[PDB]
Amino acid sequence: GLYVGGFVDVVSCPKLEQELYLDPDQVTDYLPVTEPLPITIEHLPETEVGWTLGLFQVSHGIFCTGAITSPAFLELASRLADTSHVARAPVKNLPKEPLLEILHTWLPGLSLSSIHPREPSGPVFQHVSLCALGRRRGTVAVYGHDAEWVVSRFSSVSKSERAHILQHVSSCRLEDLSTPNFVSPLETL
Amino acid sequence: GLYVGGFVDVVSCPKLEQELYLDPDQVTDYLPVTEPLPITIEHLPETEVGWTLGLFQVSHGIFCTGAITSPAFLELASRLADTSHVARAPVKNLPKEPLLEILHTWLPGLSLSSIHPRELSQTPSGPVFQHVSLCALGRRRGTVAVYGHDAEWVVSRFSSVSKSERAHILQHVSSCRLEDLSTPNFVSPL
Ligand SMILES: O=C(O)c1ccc(NC(=O)c2cccc(CC3CCCCC3)n2)c(Cc2ccccc2)c1
Ligand SMILES: O=C(O)c1ccc(NC(=O)c2cccc(CC3CCCCC3)n2)c(Cc2ccccc2)c1
Ligand SMILES: O=C(O)c1ccc(NC(=O)c2cccc(CC3CCCCC3)n2)c(Cc2ccccc2)c1
Repeated sequence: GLYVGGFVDVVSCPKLEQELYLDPDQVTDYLPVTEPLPITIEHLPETEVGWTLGLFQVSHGIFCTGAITSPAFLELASRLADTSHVARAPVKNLPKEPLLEILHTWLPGLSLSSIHPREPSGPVFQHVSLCALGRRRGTVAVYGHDAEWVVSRFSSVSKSERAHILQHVSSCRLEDLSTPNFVSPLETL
Repeated sequence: GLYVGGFVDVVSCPKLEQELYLDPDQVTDYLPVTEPLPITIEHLPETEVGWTLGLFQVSHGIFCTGAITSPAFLELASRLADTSHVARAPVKNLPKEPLLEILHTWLPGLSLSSIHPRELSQTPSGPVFQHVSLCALGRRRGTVAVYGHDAEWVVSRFSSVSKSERAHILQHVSSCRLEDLSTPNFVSPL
């Protein structure tokens, strides 16, 4: 599996309107989230590729760490990263070993799905999506083979927030995570 | 009104464990096919977006011309060509006719589904071919599909197709009225 990490934008789905982007301080009463959330592609359930490990209140927002564990997703992503002229076209410029950069390129964002502000049961949070159709602010998704390397790609996480996050991630045995229910996005039509 | 044209790869059990790419000489004797076969995406039934209008043996391979007719698909692809940064990212900037370019880029492969060579050396019982798929992945032999509003323009993009073969192919293409064909089964996710 892979690790993913980054700040998230917090998004709710209205009836009528398309997308509502919350201020993260609107949901910080509900952090830390240590219960695993499904990680999906672009809010398509049926595309679970893994599981969050922790979301934490850090400096200006909400930092997520996750594991990407779906073998069908990983195999499909690797095939595309290696062989698809189209997946490869927008990257200047590719190592070989291109998977981590192809993921970062096409799934650059993390969206934390939350119930609307107006609410008071149900969980607050539903899933985290790797997002391509989202905003170019608020979130940058970094994919890597260990969590230390991932958390290293960020400048605004303090020494103690970093230690806190890694300690927590070190306690998660990946093989204890349940199978994600994944089908290709194209199979959902 | 979209035409698609290209050389195909021929595949049996596509995207399944028993998948095998066939040399085009192996199915030579079952061409031409002018009956329409469904055109789907990535061998997914329920993604029919049009109908083939001929599969021909030519000098340099098996040439397929098709019509993309699904109004849901065409309307969705056109909208996305005009509005989706994702759809546009891997295409040259500011193309005229973004639909054509987006298709030509994202669905470059034409894959002709075949029965297994097992059944081919002993006179097949039923249809040798099932469908043609527009493919994102797995083009080998197998040129980049051209999409256009005009069938002559489409075929004439391949200099590997001679003038005579072009006439032969187009003879059956304009021989088809695009609207006596059934509506393909594609439904828009949007
Ligand atoms: O079901 C299939 O056979 C199939 C084949 C190709 C593609 N993608 C493409 O042709 C394609 C081309 C360029 C860029 C991308 C998206 C990313 C590339 C690989 C890392 C994860 C997503 N997909 C997809 C969609 C898809 C698969 C995986 C993640 C998201 C979407 C599905
Ligand atoms: O709403 C959804 O759940 C969804 C999921 C996946 C994809 N595409 C893909 O994963 C994908 C991957 C490789 C190639 C394509 C073909 C698309 C054709 C039209 C412009 C965009 C490229 N789609 C699409 C776009 C789409 C799919 C099929 C026909 C039209 C539009 C929609
Ligand atoms: O509602 C819209 O305005 C809109 C804009 C763009 C796209 N996708 C595309 O333009 C598009 C083009 C090619 C391939 C894909 C699928 C991949 C999804 C995730 C990685 C990158 C591409 N989508 C979609 C379809 C969609 C696809 C996937 C998940 C949800 C919705 C809808």
